[PDB]
Amino acid sequence: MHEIGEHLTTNTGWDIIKNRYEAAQAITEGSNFMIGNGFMGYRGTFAEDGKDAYAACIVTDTWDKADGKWEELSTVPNALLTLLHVDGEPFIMSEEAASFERTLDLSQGVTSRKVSQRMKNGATITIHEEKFASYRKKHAVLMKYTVESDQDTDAVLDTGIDYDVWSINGDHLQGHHYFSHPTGDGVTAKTVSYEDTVTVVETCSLDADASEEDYQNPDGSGRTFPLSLEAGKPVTLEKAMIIYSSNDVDNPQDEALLEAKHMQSYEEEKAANRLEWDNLWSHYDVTIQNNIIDQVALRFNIYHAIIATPVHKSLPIGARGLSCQAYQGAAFWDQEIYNMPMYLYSNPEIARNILKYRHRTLDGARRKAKRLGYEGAYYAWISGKTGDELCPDFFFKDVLSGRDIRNHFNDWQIHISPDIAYAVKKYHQVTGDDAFIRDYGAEMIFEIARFLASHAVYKPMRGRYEFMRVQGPDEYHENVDNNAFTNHQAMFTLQAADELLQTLDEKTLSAVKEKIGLSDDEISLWRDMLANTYVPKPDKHGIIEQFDGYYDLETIIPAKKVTERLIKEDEYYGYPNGVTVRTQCIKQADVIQLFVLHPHLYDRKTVELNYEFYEPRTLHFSSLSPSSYAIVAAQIDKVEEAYRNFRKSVMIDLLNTNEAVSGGTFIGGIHTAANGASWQMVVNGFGGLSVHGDDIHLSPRLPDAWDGYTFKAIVKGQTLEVDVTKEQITITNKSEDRKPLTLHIFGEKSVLDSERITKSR
Amino acid sequence: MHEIGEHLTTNTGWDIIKNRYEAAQAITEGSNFMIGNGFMGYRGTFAEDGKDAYAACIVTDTWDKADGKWEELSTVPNALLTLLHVDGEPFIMSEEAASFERTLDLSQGVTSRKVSQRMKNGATITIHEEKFASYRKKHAVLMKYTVESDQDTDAVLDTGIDYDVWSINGDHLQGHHYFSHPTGDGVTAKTVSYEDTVTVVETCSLDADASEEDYQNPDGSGRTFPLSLEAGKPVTLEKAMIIYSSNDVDNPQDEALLEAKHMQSYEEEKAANRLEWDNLWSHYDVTIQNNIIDQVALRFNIYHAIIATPVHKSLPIGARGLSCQAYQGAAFWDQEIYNMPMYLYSNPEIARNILKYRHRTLDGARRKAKRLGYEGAYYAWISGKTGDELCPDFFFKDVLSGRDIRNHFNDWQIHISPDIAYAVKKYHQVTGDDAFIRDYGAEMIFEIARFLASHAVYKPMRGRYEFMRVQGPDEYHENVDNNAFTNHQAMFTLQAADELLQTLDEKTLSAVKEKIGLSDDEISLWRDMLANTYVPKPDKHGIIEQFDGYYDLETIIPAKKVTERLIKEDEYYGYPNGVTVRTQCIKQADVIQLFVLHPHLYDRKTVELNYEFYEPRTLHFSSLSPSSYAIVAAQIDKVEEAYRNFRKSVMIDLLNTNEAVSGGTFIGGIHTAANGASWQMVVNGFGGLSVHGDDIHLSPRLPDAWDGYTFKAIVKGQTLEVDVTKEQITITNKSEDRKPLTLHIFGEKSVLDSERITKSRLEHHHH
Ligand SMILES: OC[C@H]1O[C@@H](O)[C@H](O)[C@@H](O)[C@@H]1O
Ligand SMILES: OC[C@H]1O[C@@H](O)[C@H](O)[C@@H](O)[C@@H]1O
Ligand SMILES: [Ca+2]
Ligand SMILES: [Ca+2]
Repeated sequence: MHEIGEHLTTNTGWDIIKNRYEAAQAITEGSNFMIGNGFMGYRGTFAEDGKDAYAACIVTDTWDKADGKWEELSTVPNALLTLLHVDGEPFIMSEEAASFERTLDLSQGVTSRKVSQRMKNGATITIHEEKFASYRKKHAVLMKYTVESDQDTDAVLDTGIDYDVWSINGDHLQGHHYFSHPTGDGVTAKTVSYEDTVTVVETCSLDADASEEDYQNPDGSGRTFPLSLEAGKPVTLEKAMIIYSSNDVDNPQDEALLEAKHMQSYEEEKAANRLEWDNLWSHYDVTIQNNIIDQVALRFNIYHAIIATPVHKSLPIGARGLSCQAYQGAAFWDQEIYNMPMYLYSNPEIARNILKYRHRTLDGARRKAKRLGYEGAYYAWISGKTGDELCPDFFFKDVLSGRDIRNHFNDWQIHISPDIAYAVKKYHQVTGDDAFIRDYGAEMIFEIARFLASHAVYKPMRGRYEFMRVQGPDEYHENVDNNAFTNHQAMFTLQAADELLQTLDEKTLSAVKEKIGLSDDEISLWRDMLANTYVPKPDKHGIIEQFDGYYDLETIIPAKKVTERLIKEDEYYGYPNGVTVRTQCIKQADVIQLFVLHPHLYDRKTVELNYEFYEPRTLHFSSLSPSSYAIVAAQIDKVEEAYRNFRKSVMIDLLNTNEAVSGGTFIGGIHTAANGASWQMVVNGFGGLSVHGDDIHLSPRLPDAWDGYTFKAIVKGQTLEVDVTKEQITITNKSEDRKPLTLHIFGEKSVLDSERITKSR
Repeated sequence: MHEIGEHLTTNTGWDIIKNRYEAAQAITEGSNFMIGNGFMGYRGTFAEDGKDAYAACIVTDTWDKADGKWEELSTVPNALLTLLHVDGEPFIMSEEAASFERTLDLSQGVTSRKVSQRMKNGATITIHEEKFASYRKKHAVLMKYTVESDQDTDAVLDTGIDYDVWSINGDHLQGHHYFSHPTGDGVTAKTVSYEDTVTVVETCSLDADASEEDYQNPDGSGRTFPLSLEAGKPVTLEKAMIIYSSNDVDNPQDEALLEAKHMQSYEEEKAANRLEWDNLWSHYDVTIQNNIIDQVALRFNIYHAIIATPVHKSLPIGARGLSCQAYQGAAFWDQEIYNMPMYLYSNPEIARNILKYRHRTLDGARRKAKRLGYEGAYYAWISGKTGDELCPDFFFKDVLSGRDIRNHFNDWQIHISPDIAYAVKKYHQVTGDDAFIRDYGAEMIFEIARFLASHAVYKPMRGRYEFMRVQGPDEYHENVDNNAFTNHQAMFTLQAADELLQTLDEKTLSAVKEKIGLSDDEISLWRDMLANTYVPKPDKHGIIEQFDGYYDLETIIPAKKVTERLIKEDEYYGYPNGVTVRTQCIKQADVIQLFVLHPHLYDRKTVELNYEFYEPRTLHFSSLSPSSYAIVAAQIDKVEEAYRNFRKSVMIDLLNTNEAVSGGTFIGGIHTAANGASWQMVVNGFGGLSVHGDDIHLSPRLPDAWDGYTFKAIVKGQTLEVDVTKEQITITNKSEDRKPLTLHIFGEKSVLDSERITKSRLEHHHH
C-alpha cells in the first residue's frame, strides 16, 4: 500500500522508495539505501558524489591504524564516479527537481535513482542510475547509468576513479599508482600501518560513439566523452568496480585485472546476483500478513544484516556493518547475541562459521586475558582480524574539558566471554552438532570458564565468590559489583563446562584437556564456584538488583528526565561523572537482557515485575535496547507494548531516530545488531520460539496490527514452518530425513509427527 | 636574629612579629596569630574585626550539620568586639599606618597588636591590645585593650557581643537570647541539628570614669562609652569571654555566670596562664643552637599542635585544629601518625588518651564497616564525637562543570584502620603499658584485623589474598589495587593480632574474644592471610611499586609540570579525571610513608633508591608530605636533604605556601599534622630517638645549619634531656632516678645510672 514515514513508501513489500530529495536527509540515505555483499559496503550515494556527500566503499580485511589510535576498515578509491555537464552547466541535485525518486529494491540489493531536472538551456535532463554489489562475484560492484534529454543538446560525461575519498580516522591508503587496461583504469595503493596492497579496477562501456580523452592526476583518473544527445534517445554507461587486497589473495592487482577482463555485461551480472538473492530470501524471509509497512521494515533489517555478514572468509560482522567506518567493521557481543540467531535457525552453517571465527580468534582472547593478569579467554570487546583488542582505552572525551576519559569497555565489560560460551551452547542445543563441540566448542567453553575462575574473587567471611569491578550491558555504570546479567551468565558457563566434563567421550575430553593444560585443581575450583558463587536473585518484591547498590542510586522515572541535567547537548552520559552515574537511569536492557537469553529461567510474574521496574528507568540510548524489551513484553502478554518497542527497533535507521555523535566520537551508520534483532522479535519474541534440551517451545502471540505471520525454523536439522493466524497455529515439518520432535505450545507437550499440528488461540 | 619572610621577624626566638598590615592576608594572619587552649580556638583578629575579616571563636564539642552535609564545630558569638571612633571617625586599620605590628608570643599564647594612626582631626591614636585563651580556665578568653591619643579628643568605645559571626557551612546557632549579669552581657543559643545549648558570657571593665548607654539588637548587644580623651593619658578596657555548652555541663548558662563571678583581674589571669605555659614548654620545647629562624618556626609549630589538642575531655585533635571550621574539627589519621608522637615520647598520658578516644569511638567504626558490607572496625576517615563517618561522599566539585564529584576518601581509604592498630602497638612499645593493651588495645587491634580480613579478596588461581579498589595516602589515585603502604600496614596489623593471640594470658585473651565474639574460624583466616597475602616488594632496581600498574602511568619530572595542564587554577587534581590521574605525580608520601612508620622495614640502599625515585614524582600538595621525606632522609643519613624538607615543612603556615581552595571547598586554616610533625623531624628524624621496651636508641645527626639542638623525653617515667652538638652528645636523667636505664647511641651501649653521660659524636652525613 503505502506510507512508511518521512516521504518513504513501499509499492511491493520489497522496495523502499523516497520521492523527494532533501540534502539534509541525503547521507542518512547513503546508509539506508546502501548495497553490499559481506565483502564490501557501497554507500547509497549518486554517481556524482564524493567526499562532501560521504560517498564510501568500505572493504573487509583492510584494517589500518593510520592515526595511531582507531584501527578501522579502509575506504577505497571510487571507480563509479560519473559527472555530467549539459551545455557547460554541471548536473547538481536540487530539492526542486522536476522529478526525484530513489529506490532500494530489497529483493536483490539494487539501489537506484531516477531524476529529471531542467537545465539553464531549457533541456530537461533525466538520469536513471542503478547499482548493486554482486553476491555472485563478491569483489565487484556494478552500475548502469542512463542519461536522456527531451531536447537536442550537447553534454559532456566524465567518468573514472576518484582517489580523494572520505575516511573518518585518517587516510588509510597511500602510494596510489595509476595503470590502464583494455576496458578502463586501475589504481593500486598500500595501507599505512600494515602495508597491505589494495587494488581498484574500473571497467567502463558507453553505448554512444564519441571522441574520448583520458586524464590522470594525483586525485583520480578517468576519461571524458562529449555527447550529442538527441530528443528522447538515451545514452547508457555500464561500469564495474572490482576490488582486491593482498589479504584476499596473493597478487591482488593481477587478480583484479582477471576479474575485470571476464566481467559480463551489467544485465548478465544483475541476473546472476538476482538468483543468489532469491536463494538468500528463501532462507531468511519472514512474512507478515496485512501490514505491508511492517513487512517491508522487517525485510529492510534482514537485508542490512545479510549485506553486513562476511561469508567469503572467516571475518567478523561489524556493529555498523560496512555502512561506514564507525565501530571499526569489527565484532562486538552484538555478533553472537543479536545477529547469530537468525542464522542459527535459518541457515545454521552461517552460525557455525560465526562461532568458528571466535575459535580462530581464541588466541587473541588468551593474550588479552594474560595481559590483564587473568587466565583463559577474555575475548576482545571489539574484535577484528586476530582477536586482539581493538577498542581504545580512550573511546570518548569529556566535552566539557576537552580531556580524554577512560571508559573500561575493553577491560571491565567481561560478559563478552560468557556471552560467547552461551552462544556455543545455544548453537549445540539447536543443531545437535556434536562435532563442533568436540573439535572447537568444548575448548572455547573451558577457556572461558577458566577466565571467569581467574576474574572472580572469593570472600571467605561471606563464604561466596563474587565478580567485582565490572561493567554490565548497561555501559553507563562502570565499577559495579555482581552485575546480575554477568553473574548469571558466568554461572551458565560454568554449568556448561561441568556438563561437558561429565558428557564428552573420554578420548575427546583427554585431548581438549591436554591441549589447554586443564588441571584437576581448576575443575575443582569451577565446581566450588558453581556451588558458592553469589547470584543476585529476586528480592521480596520480585526485583533482581541490577548490580550491588543500584537500589541506593537516585530514582528518576521516566529516565529521560535526566537529560534536563546536561550542560552540553553531546556530553557522554555515563562514567566517570556523566549525568546518569549516580542515578538508576540505564543505557539499555541489562536485567531484561537476562530474560531474553534465558526466557524460562524466571517465572512470568517475576519477569513482569522486573519489566515494569526497569523499563521506565531505561533510556534506550543503544539500538540494542528496544528489541530486548519487545521480546520480554511479548511473553508476559504485554503484546501491544511489545509491538510498540518492535516498531521503535525496526524503524531506528529507516526513520533516523538515534544519536550520530556522543562524547566527541562518531556513533552513526546502520545499526547491525538491531537489524538482526528484527527477525528475533518476530520469531523468538512474538513466536516465542526457544530450545531448552530436546525441548522446543513456541508461544505464538499476535499484535493487533497484523493478521498473521509465518516463519521457518530449523531445529536439529528439521525445517519447521510456523504459521500463525487469528484463529490458529500450524506447524509443518518439511524435509527428507524427517524425525519426531515434541513441542511445548503455551506450556503443553505435543510430540510432532509429520506435517499435521494445528492448534488454536 | 630577625627575618623569617614577608615582613615577618622574631626578636628572641619565642615571638613572631609582622610589621605590615595587609588586608589580603587576613585568612592566613588570623590562623597564624591565633590563641587557643584545646577547648577553643580564637582567631588572631583585632578587637574591631567581624565577619568580613574572618574573626572566629571555634568551640569544641558543638558539632552541627545545619546545611545537611558538613557536620562542623560551631563559631560562637564574639564577646570581645570593641570599636573605636575618634571625633566620629571610625578607627580602620590602614596598610600605611604610622606604626603597626602584630606579635604572637609563643611562650604563653598571647597575641597582640600595637598600632598608631593619625585621625582626620589630627590626633594620633595608639591602640595596644593583647588576648590569650586561658590554659588555666579553659572556658575563658581574655583581652586587655588600651587606647591613647597625643591630642585631646572626643572618642566613643562601643564594646559588646557580636552575634553575626562568620560560619563556613551555614549558621549553626539559632534562638539567641540576651541576658545581663553584674559585669556585662551574655547570650544563650541553641544549635540547629541537635539543639544543644551554647552560652557566651561577656565581662567588661573600663578604667575611665565615663558613662555608658546599652543596646540589644538581633545581631548583638553591648554598650557605647562616649569618652573625652586627654593627650598622653591612656584608657584601659579589660574583658573576658566565657563559653559553656550543654555538652560540657548540665547548666551552661549558670556555669558561665559562676565562672564570670570568680574571674580575677586580667593581669592575675595572665599570670596563671603563664604558669601553665611554662609547664607545657617544660615538656615539649625543643631548642636549636644558632639558627633562630628554625628555632622560632619549630616553636610556632609546636605551639599550634598544643593549642589544637583537647586535654579537658575525650575529643579529637582536628586536622585544622580549632583555627577555623575546615576539616570539621575532627580526627584524621593525622591525629595518630602526625600528632601523637610528640606526646608519646614527651607526655605519654596524652598519647594514651588519644588512643582511648579511638577505643571510645570503636562503635562508630563498627557501624561504618557494617554499613559498607564489611565486619570489624573500619574507622571513620573524619571522626568527631561518636566515630560515625563525618566525611561527605561529595567532598569536592568538578569546577569545570559545577557538578559534585564522588571521591572515596570515606570508603576506599582503608589504611586509617591499620594506622590506628599501628599507633596502639607503637604506644605499647614505647611505654610498656600492658594495662592499656588488656583493657582497650587488644580489642581495637582484633576488630581492625577482623575488618581487614573482611575487606581482602582471595584469588584462588593466584593462591593469594590481595587488597583491591583502595586509595592510599596519595589521595589523587583512587580505585588502585595492592597499594604498598596499605598491604604492608594490613600485614603488620594481622601480625600484631597474631602475636597477641599467641602471647596474651588466657584470662585477658578469653575476656576479649568473648566481648567481640572472635571465632576460631576467624583466627584461622588471619593466619592463612599472614602466610599468603600479596605484599608489593622491591623490584630488580630496588623500587617498590606504589600500587598495581603505577609504573605504566605517565612519568612527569619535575612533577609540577603537570599543573600546566590545568584549565582552572583551582581544579581538584585527582580522581576521577583530574590532571594527575593517569600520571605518576603523587599528592604526598605513600611508599615513603611506609618507611616513616617502619624505619627498618628495608635496608638503607632500598630506602634510598625509593626515596630518589619517588621524591621527584611528589607534588607535596599536602602539608603532610615534606616532613615524611625529611624523616626518611634523616634516618638514612641524607642529612642535608632531610634539612631541605624540614625547612619546607616548618614554614608551610608562616610563609603561606599551600593552596586554601580546591575543587570548590575551603581547605585552609593551620595545618595541624605538619605542626605535629615538626617535633618528630628533629627528635625521631635528626635525633634518631626510638624506645622499644627497655632499650632507648639515639642516632643523632646534625644539619650544617645548626650548631646543636636539645630535646626532652619521658621514658618509662624517667625524664631524659639530650643535647646534641657537632662534636658530642650529652644525656642527663633529671628525675626521681631509677638506675635501670639502657641507651644505645649509634652502636654503643651505655647504662644511664648517673645523672649525666657525655660521648663524643662523629659526623653521620652519608658518603
Ligand atoms: O553496537 C556496539 C555497541 O554499541 C554500544 O553503544 C552499546 O552500548 C553496546 O552494548 C554495543 O555492543
Ligand atoms: O589533613 C587532613 C587530610 O588532608 C588531605 O589533604 C591529605 O591528603 C590527607 O592525607 C590528610 O589526612
Ligand atoms: Ca556472457
Ligand atoms: Ca503488572
